[PDB]
This record gives sequence, C-alpha cells and structure tokens, in this order.
Amino acid sequence: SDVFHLGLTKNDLQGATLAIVPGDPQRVEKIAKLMDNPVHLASHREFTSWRAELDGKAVIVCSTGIGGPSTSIAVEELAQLGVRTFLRIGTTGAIQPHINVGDVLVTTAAVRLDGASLHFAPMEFPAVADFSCTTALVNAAKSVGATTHIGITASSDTFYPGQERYDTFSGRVVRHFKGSMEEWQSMGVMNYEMESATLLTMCASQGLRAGMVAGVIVNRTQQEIPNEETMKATESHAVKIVVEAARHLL
Amino acid sequence: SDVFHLGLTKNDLQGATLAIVPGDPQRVEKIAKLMDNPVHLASHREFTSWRAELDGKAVIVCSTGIGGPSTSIAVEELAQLGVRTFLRIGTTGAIQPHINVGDVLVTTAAVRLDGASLHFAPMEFPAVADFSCTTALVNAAKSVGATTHIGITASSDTFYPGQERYDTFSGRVVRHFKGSMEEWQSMGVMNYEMESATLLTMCASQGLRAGMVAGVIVNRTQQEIPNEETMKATESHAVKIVVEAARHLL
Amino acid sequence: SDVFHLGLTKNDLQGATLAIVPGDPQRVEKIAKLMDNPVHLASHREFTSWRAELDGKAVIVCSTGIGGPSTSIAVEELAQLGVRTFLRIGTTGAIQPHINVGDVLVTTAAVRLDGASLHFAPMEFPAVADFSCTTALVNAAKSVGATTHIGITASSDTFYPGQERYDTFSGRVVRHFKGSMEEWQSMGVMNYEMESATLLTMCASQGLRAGMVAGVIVNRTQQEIPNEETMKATESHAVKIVVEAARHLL
Amino acid sequence: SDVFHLGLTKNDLQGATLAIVPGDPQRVEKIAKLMDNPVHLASHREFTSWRAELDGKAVIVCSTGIGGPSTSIAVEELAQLGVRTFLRIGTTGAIQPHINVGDVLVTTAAVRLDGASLHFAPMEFPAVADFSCTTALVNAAKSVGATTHIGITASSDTFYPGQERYDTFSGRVVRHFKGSMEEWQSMGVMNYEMESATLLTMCASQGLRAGMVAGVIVNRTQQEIPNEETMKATESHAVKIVVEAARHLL
Amino acid sequence: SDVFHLGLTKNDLQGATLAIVPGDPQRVEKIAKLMDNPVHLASHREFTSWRAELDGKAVIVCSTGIGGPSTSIAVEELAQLGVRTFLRIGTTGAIQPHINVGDVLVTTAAVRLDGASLHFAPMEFPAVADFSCTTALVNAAKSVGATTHIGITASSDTFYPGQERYDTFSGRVVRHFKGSMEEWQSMGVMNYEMESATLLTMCASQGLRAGMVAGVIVNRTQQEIPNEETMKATESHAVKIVVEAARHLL
Amino acid sequence: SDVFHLGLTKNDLQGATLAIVPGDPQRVEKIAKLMDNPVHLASHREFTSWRAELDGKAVIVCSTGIGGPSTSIAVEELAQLGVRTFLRIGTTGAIQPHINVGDVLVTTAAVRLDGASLHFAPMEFPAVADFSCTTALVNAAKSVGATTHIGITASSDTFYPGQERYDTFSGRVVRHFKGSMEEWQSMGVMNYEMESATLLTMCASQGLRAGMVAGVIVNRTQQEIPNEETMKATESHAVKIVVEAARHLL
Repeated sequence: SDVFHLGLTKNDLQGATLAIVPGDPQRVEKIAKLMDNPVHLASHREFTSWRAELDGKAVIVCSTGIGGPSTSIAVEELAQLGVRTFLRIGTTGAIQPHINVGDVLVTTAAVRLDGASLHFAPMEFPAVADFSCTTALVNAAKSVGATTHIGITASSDTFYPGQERYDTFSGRVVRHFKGSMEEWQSMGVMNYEMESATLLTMCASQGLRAGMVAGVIVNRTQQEIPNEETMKATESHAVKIVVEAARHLL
Repeated sequence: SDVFHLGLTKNDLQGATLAIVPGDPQRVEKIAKLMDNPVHLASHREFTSWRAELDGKAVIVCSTGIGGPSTSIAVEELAQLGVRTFLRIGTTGAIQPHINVGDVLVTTAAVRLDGASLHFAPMEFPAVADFSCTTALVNAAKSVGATTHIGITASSDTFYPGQERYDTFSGRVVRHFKGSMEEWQSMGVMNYEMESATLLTMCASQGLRAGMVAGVIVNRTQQEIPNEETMKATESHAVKIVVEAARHLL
Repeated sequence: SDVFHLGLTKNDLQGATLAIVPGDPQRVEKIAKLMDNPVHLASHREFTSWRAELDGKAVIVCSTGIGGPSTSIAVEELAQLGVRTFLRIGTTGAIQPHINVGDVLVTTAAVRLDGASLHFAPMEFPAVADFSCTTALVNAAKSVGATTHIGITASSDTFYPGQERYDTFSGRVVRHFKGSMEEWQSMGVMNYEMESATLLTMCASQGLRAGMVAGVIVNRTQQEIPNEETMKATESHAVKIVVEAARHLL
Repeated sequence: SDVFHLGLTKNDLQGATLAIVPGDPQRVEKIAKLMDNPVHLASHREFTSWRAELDGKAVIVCSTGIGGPSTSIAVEELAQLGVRTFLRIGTTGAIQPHINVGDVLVTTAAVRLDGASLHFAPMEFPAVADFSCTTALVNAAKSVGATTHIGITASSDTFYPGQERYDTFSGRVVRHFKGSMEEWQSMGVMNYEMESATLLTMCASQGLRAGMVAGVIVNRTQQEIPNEETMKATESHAVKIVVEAARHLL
Repeated sequence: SDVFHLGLTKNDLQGATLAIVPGDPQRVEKIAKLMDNPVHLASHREFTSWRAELDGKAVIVCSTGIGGPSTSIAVEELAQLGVRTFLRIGTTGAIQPHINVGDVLVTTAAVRLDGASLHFAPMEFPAVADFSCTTALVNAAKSVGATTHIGITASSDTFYPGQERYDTFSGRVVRHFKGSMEEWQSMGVMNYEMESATLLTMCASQGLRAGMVAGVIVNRTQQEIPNEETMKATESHAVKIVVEAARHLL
Repeated sequence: SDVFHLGLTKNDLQGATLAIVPGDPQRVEKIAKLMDNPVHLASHREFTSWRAELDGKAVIVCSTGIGGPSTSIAVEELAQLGVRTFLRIGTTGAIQPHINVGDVLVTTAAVRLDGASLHFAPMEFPAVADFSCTTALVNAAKSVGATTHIGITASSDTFYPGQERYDTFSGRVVRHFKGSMEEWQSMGVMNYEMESATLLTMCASQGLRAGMVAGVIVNRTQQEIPNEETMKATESHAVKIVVEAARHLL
C-alpha cells in the first residue's frame, strides 16, 4: 500500500486535492451519497474512505476516527496523498446558551486542548481555519437557511476530562482542566470537539486550507430534550452544507 | 473623561460603534481626514483619537501605541467607551518571499508570542479575527485592486527580542525566541507585528469584532530596498482598505 | 447502549471485570478467539469489542484505536461499563539496540509526551502501570519463554511529529519534540507508542489496574529488516502473554 | 535619524549616560524643569524626550510610553544611545493595606507579568533593580522625609487583566490571572505597574543599572477618597526624589 | 578524597553495587546493625555512611540527607562510586484515609514536585521505580506480614509548601500548590516525601535500579493520636523489610 | 523541640531575632566562635544550630544543608522559632572572568532554576534579597576592605545537572538546562549556588529579611588553581562580613 494506513494510490484518489473529513466511518458513505460515482475505497482500522466526484472533479470522503492522531495520520497521509483542501463535517454540543439544537457552527479557529497540534506548530501558532474554506461554509450555510454561528470551538485530546465531563467514572477533572467549561463559555467559545485543532494547525502550517462545519444536536448547557430526529435531521442539513461548501472550493 | 487614559466621553464618539486603530498618533489624523468631518478629540501620550464620518456614521480613529501593552488599553477604553468593532491598520514587512513590497496582508489569526495577549486567554486559545471584519477587509483589498495575502501574522511583545531581533545592541534574544524567523516562514506566517495578537485575542475573548490589515513596506529577505519614492504609498494604499472595509461594516 | 461510543450494555460484558485492549479492530477478534466462547459484540468506528471466556470467567477484548484520544474513551466506557483491569496488547519497535525483533516489552511507566495523558494528571505525575498487572505480564513473558525488557516506553500524541517523525512529508516537528530519539535511548526508554501514557496515567489516576505489553516487530536503529516470514509471529507471541497474564489476574 | 524611534545623536544626548524614565510625555518636561538648560529633544510617537544637566553633567528625561515594548525600544535605543543608568519615576496604587496615599515606593525587584522581559532574559533571571540605583532612591527619599517602602512591585503586560482589574468591559480575568491580586498581596508585593520588569530585566542583564521610585496616589485596597491634590502633590515629592537620587548616581 | 562529598574508595565501599538510602544519619547505623561486619565509613556534612555485608556481599547504607540535591549528590556519587541498585527506606504520613499508621508503603512511581529530577530527565520521563527492586520490597513486606500498599507517592522539593503544610509561618501555600493535597489524594497518591523522584528519575535514566519502602507512622488525613512507639516500632518492621528485600536483590 | 527538624526551643534562641545560615554543620561552629558565648545547641542531620552573642544580643548560627530542600526547612523552622532576619554565608566560584578568587559576592537576587524556590512564588516572582541586609553586607564587605561584586547569582536545585554539570558520570543534563554557563555569564550573573533562590524567594514571600554573601574560592573559567595555601582564607574573610553585617542589623 502506497501510504501507511489509508492504502490509497494517486489515481485511487483520482488525484483528488480536496477531502471531506468526518470522524466516523458510517458518515463517510453518507456524505458520499450526495456525490456521483461513489466508491468505498478502503477501511483499514478507522480509515474508511469513499471517493466520489463534485461538479466533475474527484473528491475524497475519509474518516479521521477520533482525535488528532488518527486525524493527523489521515490528514498527513491525505496530504501525503495530495490533499490540499480539507473540510470537517460533524455534530456538536453547544457550551454556549445563546445557541440551539439544530443550528450550524462554522469554526474560525480552535483552542488547542490536544497534544496533537503541538506536533505541527509551536502552540503560539493558532489553530485556525483557512478563510476561503470558512467563506464557503458560511456561504453554503446561509443558502440552506441555517442558523449559523461563526466562532471558536475547543479541540480536546480527551472526550471527557478535556471537555470537563463529570458524568464519567471519576466524576473528577484535573485541576488544570477544572472551570474550563465556563472559561471557554464566557470567552465565547461555541462548542467542544476533539479533532479540529490538529487538522486546523496542520493545514495552517502546510499550505493546505482547512475549515469546519457542524450541526448542533445537543446543548451541554441547556434543559429541553431534543427529539430522536436530533442527530439525523440536523446532520442532513450540515452534510448538505459541507458538500455545497465543497462544491464552491473547486 | 469617562476612561482612565484616552480623555474621551460618550458624546465625543457621537454614536460610532466602530473604531479604526492605527499604532502611532501621527498616522491617526490622516486616516480620519479621508473620511467626513474629522475632528481632533484627544491626544494623551500614545493615545490619540479622532472623530470622523462615514456614510453619515461616526467613526473613531484612535492610536494604540507600541506593542500589546498600550494596544490592550486603548482597545479596552474605546470599547469601554462603546466601540464594538475594531480595525487595526498598519504597515509591516514580509517574512515570506512570495510577499512583496506594496503588498497588503489581512490577518485571520496571530501567533501569540507577545505576553500581553496571555492576559486574556491561554496559548491554547487562538488570537482570532472577526470573520465579518476579515471579509470586509479582504473585499476591500479586492475592491482597491490590492495584491493581498491572507494568513497568519506573528506577534511579539517586543520590537527586538520577541521579533527575534539581535539587531539590538545587546544582541541577545533568550532561548525561547531563537529560530522563529525561518521557522514561521516555513510554517506559513506572513509577517511580524506586535499588536494584533493582543487585540484579536482581546476581542475574541471579550466578545468583540476585530480584524487587521497591513501594507508591506519591506520584503525583508529579498534584499531589494523598496522604491526611494517610498513606502508612503503602500500606507496610503492600506488606509483606503480599512476605510473601504469599515464602510461595509457600518 | 449504556455508553456513548462502544455500543455495549452490562449483560453484554457478562461479569468480566478484566478487559484486553488492543489498538485495532482487526487484531481484536483473533485475541478473543484464543480464549473461550468468543462472541462479536460491537463494532463502532475504532471501537470494536469482543466477549470471551477464560477459566470460566468472561473477558472483554475491545479496540482503542489510534493514540490517546480514542484510547482514553474506550478505557473510560469499558470501565464505565464495569471493567477495572485493563491490559493493552500491541506491537512496536525498539529504540534501544539491545532490544531485538521478536522481543517483548512490558511497561512499568510511560514518558507522557502525548497531550491526551495531560487531561488526567500533570507532567509531575508518572504514567504508571499496575504492579499486579506488570507482574502478571512479566510472569507471562517468562512463562512463554519470551525475551523481555522491562522499563520505560515513550508515548506520543501523534504518530509522526510526537514520535519525532520527519518521515511526514511536511517533515517538520516543532522545537519541543526535537532530539528525543537518541535522547530517550541514552535515557533508558525501550520504545515508542501513542497509547500507554494515556491509559496507564488514566488508570493510575482513576483507581484502575493497568499494565502493558508489546511485541517488537522491528529494531529500528539496526538496519536488518526482520524476517520476510513476518512480524506476525511476534504478535502471535505477545497475544499469548496478555492472555496468559490475564489468566493470572482473574 | 541615528536611532530608530528616539532620533537622537551622541551629542544630541550630549553623551549623557544616565536617563530618567517616566511613562508619560507631559511628565518629561516636568522632571526636566528641575534641571538646568533643558531642551525638548524629540517627540516621535510616544518618545518625547528632554535633555538637561545635573550637577554639571548632561542627563536625559525620556518617556517610555506604556509597557515593556515602548520602554524596551526607549531603553534599548537609550542603551543604543549610550545610557548606562536608568531611573524610573511614576505613581502607583498600593495593593497592600499597610501603605498610604502620598507615600513613596522604592522597588527592589519585580514580578514578570510581561512578555517583554522574557525577551532579555530566561524568566528565571529575576526582574531586579541595581543596588546603587536603589540606594540613591532610598537615600533621596529619606532626605525629603518620605514614608518609604522598599519592596517588590508587579510589572504587567496589560493594565486591566494583568492587574486583575474587574471594572472593565469583561468584568472577567483569565483563570491564570484570577486571585493574583491577593497572591501578590499576601506575598508582600507593594503595587502594580506595567513597565519596570522589562526595564529591570534588560538593565540587569546588560551592564546597565536600573532603579524605580513612585508616589502612591491611590490604593487598590482602600476606602477614603484622596483630595484632588493626590497626583500633583505626591508627584512633586517623588519627582524631586528621582532627581536627587539621580544627582547622587553621578 | 576519591569522590566529592562521600569521600569513599572502590574498596572503601568494597565494590558494593547496592546501597540502602535513608535520609537521616542515625538511621544509617540502625539499618547497618542488621548486617554483618559493619563500619561507619564517613560523615562529611550529611553524608554519614556505613558499610556491612549481606548474604556475603558488601553493601552500603548511606544517608541522603534531605531532598533531591543531597540525594542526587549521594546517588550521583554512589553511582560515581559504583552503585547499581538503590533501596530507599523511611517513614511517611499517608494522605490517603484508607491507610493506617503502622502500615508499609511500596512506591511504584513518584510525582515530580522537585526541581531535582528535572535535572536527570525531561519531566515527561516518569519518576518510577525499577520492577525488580519493587518486587523484592513487596516480597519482603508480605513475609513479615505487612499491610502493604503499592502505589504512587508525591516527591516534593520543599517539606511544607510542596506538601501543602499550613502549620508553618505563612499559613500560605502558593496558588500553584493549593488544593494539591486532594489533587494527589483522590488521584490515589499514597503519601508525600521529598527525596524519591530524584532518586527514581536518576536511577530510571542511568541503568541503575531503584525502589522505595516506608512505614506509615502518621496520617495527614486522620484523627487518632499514635502511641510513642509510632516511629520506633514501625521503623523496625520497614528497616527489616528493606534489608530482606535487599538480600533478595543479590 | 518546638519544631519538627532542628531540635530547638524558644529559650534556646534567647531572644535572637537574627540567624546566620551557613550550609554545612562544620562551618557552623567556627562562625559562632567569632562571636560571644557560643553554645552548641542542636545537631540533627543537616541541621546544626549554635547560639552566640553579638553586642549583648543573641545570634543563631544554623546549618541549612545541601540545596533548596534542606535550605527551605531550616529557614522555616528558625523563623517558625522566631527568627525574622536570615543571612546566608558561604563560598562559591565565579562564572564571570572579572570575578577573582578571594572575592566576595553579595546577592540582591537569584536566578530561580532550583525547583525548590517554585514552592513559594512563580518564576514571574523575583528571588530577592532584603535591601537592609544587602546594605549591611555590602557595608560590611566595604568595611573589611573586601573586593566585592554586587549582582545576580544563579541558583540550581542540583549540584550537577541544574548547575549544568556534565561533570556527573552520567554526564547528561536534560535540555532545559543546557547552555546556561556562558548564557548567564554574558547575562551578568556572578556565580552559581543552590540555596539562595530558595531562601531569598522564601523570605521575600514570607515577609522576612534575607540577604546573602559568598567568598569566591575559585574563578572557574580562568584556569589558575587558587593558592595552595588555600580557599580557607576567603571563607574566613567572608565569615567576618556576615558577622560584621549582622552587627549592624541588630
């Protein structure tokens, strides 16, 4: 296999420069159902990939799995495999009370709560999204009529403690990580996720544009229970936003 | 005076939710002059404000002085005085060979090396521009025909040792700052200035719209000293870009 | 599903206070097969669990994926699901010349370079194996005749830049990570893997028994590429060691 | 211009080795009204300077503007311009309740709350005042009969958050900076200011003596409202102390 | 003198590879009363040493005095003097309420609260005990029937503030060090001491095995007053454990 | 004994608000002998105190041992026992070529590289001498005709790796400490010792008067080994300076 994990060839990607980057393998095909001539390329470990075309040009939907490393490896290898533009799709909880379930997040830049981005840049270097990738997403979001928040999201190297989740075994979060929910909250930070800051940092540094969009399917800060359609209905909207935003990056 | 430093009051600002924030007192005046009904308001130390109109809307021009310390205050007191949108204008030089003299740079994000940025959010947190202002300033650079680069700018808390200048006659630069020139340069950063990472960070974590724009008066690797008929044109070029952008943010 | 990620419930685990935690979904199945009555339970993304018996006692095998982020979750949800004892099995390569191919490594402690370990305890705190599990795994390596080294393993939060790989096609590695290969090598560390410092640390500070074991598929300084009849034996060798150890921890 | 900012010549300073370093331009002339043959040298941005003579030798009063960078640049350039001894005059609030409005502070050393000093020394290196400069100030203070506190002052890279000022927009101070008022308070730290630690650090390192004195015109910790004469009356005392202390450094 | 402090010769140690390492000089002889042909070697400052034999081989009991530096120097010099295996004996308070006065602690690894270990390894490198040294102590502990806790202990560079002791002058502990008792407490950290992490780190790195055992003579967290026999009676048990554990390292 | 370590009570100190604090037990005795009515009080480990009179006023001499750990305790318990003024006396060597053998050094401030200083105040905070004690010790050095340098002394938490000694037979020194010899030397630091930054820092942040003084027994760059009739005179020289100073602090 030409790469390490992905196991893909320059024409196995069909020279595709742009990628769409969900974390989960069953969303890969999903996003790929929106674009023509799709093919599951490969699943090696969490590296399930598909390939379809957009406005006539070959594009790659590829799962990052969870976190900076499998996103790194993916992105690295995707970059090894010729990927210029990366677009991250997903769902999130809002840590900000002005924000609702069903809305759409466009992240301008991220908090580096990983160790993974610290690998591609000296930590002062911000985890930040390319302008043109961010512009597409906005332009794509408004056009399906989204409630669209543009802001910073927090990218954690751990689901629970880095996101200050007390519903785990410990009920404990390290001193360094305690109070950080409000710290990001009042700072205006829209949400939490694990992957971006790596993706953003490594794209920022390397001459590869990145951007990220998400539907808000839950609220870390809010009361009402969302209908079962929470994931599925909001995910359509944002998957469609990420594809259209992609169709405008070509 | 409703603030500790500037010397302004509220009726002074005359509405004016948007301020232009050049570094030096000297550049301040000229900026407002390009606008409508400029009036000198307050000159105190590094802090010099002017009031002027744009499409019937009051604008403030106010000097922020040298580096993040004096930067951080003016921003604070302008906002403290009711200004929600900040636009830094300036001139700089280009640590990336593709970036010319007479070049404009809009910054989405700043490398945070200045310690005055730290007083707001940790190095985990990105020093980020407001998407709406960045869009306004890019669409401005694009409206004036400017040759623009959009990316990261590095920010230091000292002209000399934080910008990695051994130009200082001590010629020292303590270890943490050593290597960053061709480091950031390989790493995508456009240029170096001491203010942005204090402001963008400050506005991002204060809930304010910030964006930045700069004329490149020198491309510093390339040994051509720019036209003896000077860098004064590239400042007069950038000062339109901020006024044009602002016009669209009103 | 009683946990956010895996897809497991309690009756699923069938008792089973002890889980085996390989990285990849693929190695998972085989492991449980060496045991009694294996049953595929849940395959979701990087998280794949199997249930199997040992001396009439239910064991879980569950994949943790790539690096500390995905690692940290599975561990969390397995424990969240009632598993107190964790045993990571894997294969690696040897940064110390005395360490061969076909070699086993039991880790007492991990160098914490991964940032996903940080979300639990500060770099002041050691990422430590459970003495009872380390004893079980050593007595196992000694029971299967394995040629073993016991010591520190280095852990990174990225395959490439945290493991000091300029193998990446960016080829970069920000300053904080530069030099560590022959650094750790002189400093006694056995090998490099991205998971242990997230788990051991996680279990040490969560009140859980953790230990780790690895087959060395490559000794990386010594330029001999290991037998073309492959590293598959050294994985089949180590997978006994974890099953043998576990047997003694029941 | 011979320097960068200051725009001064070796005899434009008249070879003056010693400087007096207020932050504000209108105090420059003030301090210069106490010494013979004064001349405003130059105001470029915040770099207003005067030159007079003391006991027969030419001396420089020069404004640092706000913060380490404009103090750096000044001091740097002053050092570039041949300045050995620096003496900082100013006013301050006490963060210590045993201290009164009207009293005089002599700072032995500073807390580095800037990023600016981190430019001239590796942070372990203390921000500390020369002994002989400090001795003059004491000796000068006692001789006008001052209530003279000798101690550490905190030097911040931001007026408000670094000094834990909640009376701003945010009402918020970063986690890292919260509780620090009392942290310095009970430690015995006399007061806050922005400039020194840079000045102290860069003088400590470079074979240039520094010292600092201040009148206390307000109390961050105390009740009673000071008369309008607070600034002016206390400023005389300390301006006179800084000149006399200077007259004893020759 | 052949070394620096210790002042010992290769046969003055009689080529002894193993050492026993109490902090206090009057425990040196004590531990040496359990092994044949003892001789006080030297007391230079806190470096009181004795030499006896164990199962026929010459061994060294040597005081480290207090802290990493005098332990370093000792250990360094002991290593300079040919010491491979180090075994630390002592007493401790439990910071964990599940633990009693009279019990025995075996430390697997330490928290680095010193600056001393940061000298022998880059802080990511854990302060960790050799397996075989730890195995002896367990095996030795059980055999006198000890109540034996195996776990992490916190190694501080200061008795009082690093251990969060409020019964001192200040009653104050630095922000960085406040709340750390519970931080280590709930993490499961068994106890506090000053010396180990240095000893552990420097042995971990250098091809020298280390381990540590202690009797619990007091509880930082508990009520009842222990009898006068607290030190003496519990110290016998653990001194005997450390000697027997030593007799099994040969 | 009113303190955990020393073995002293209050009537022991006989008043005596001022203690002299040499490192080693051996130098202790001689010091007090130069004073009036010396009496051996307590010898416990590194802690040895003596009581003696000066101009009818009781003084304490007490050993602090090796480095900041043992340092920090004695200081604590002496003060805990009622001593507000501390004077460290010692001998060292000179990292600056202008500094001789037979030279005295009074320290205003210490570079904080020792981690035992950190337990009091952050690296933001300077490790500062008490002006009144520094004055007393300078006026003392000047009273005995001593050739003195006044400036910064570097302080490490280990004799070898924190003082950048590869003299150690491991010969290692982890990256953070590498380069500091000619670093501090260019940067103005006078010498290197492991205690001051623990004490000065400790007294500064505890509200105590601290100052330090040292004889230079070796100028270490200059390859002249000092007089074979030894460094014993330069210690006998410095021991007057502390006793003379103290005399003026009573």
